[PDB]
Amino acid sequence: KVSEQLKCCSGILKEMFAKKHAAYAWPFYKPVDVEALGLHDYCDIIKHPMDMSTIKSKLEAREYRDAQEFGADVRLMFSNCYKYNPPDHEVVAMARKLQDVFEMRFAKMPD
Repeated sequence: KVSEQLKCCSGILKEMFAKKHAAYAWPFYKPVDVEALGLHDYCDIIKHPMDMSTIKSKLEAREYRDAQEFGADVRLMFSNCYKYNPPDHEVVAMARKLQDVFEMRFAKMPD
């Protein structure tokens, strides 16, 4: 039940990682590299970084009590992107495309 919803979450994150979505999902695969040129202020702006690899690790370590906790982290990931980046930045458009995939699957999780 919660077990079933957590399995659904794993499939969702699996699809997010799939070749199908790779053209827009790739910036979200790994933590933001705060040592990269231009990101020297990232941690000043973003208090709680999150990325898909970290989410994968947390699912695998059974650190989400339920699908709502999983969803919170996925949304945190997107919101950090919307907060930090200029609203016309290509990465914001990419985030939206990936979020469309997530929201549609997450909505259709049986309950």
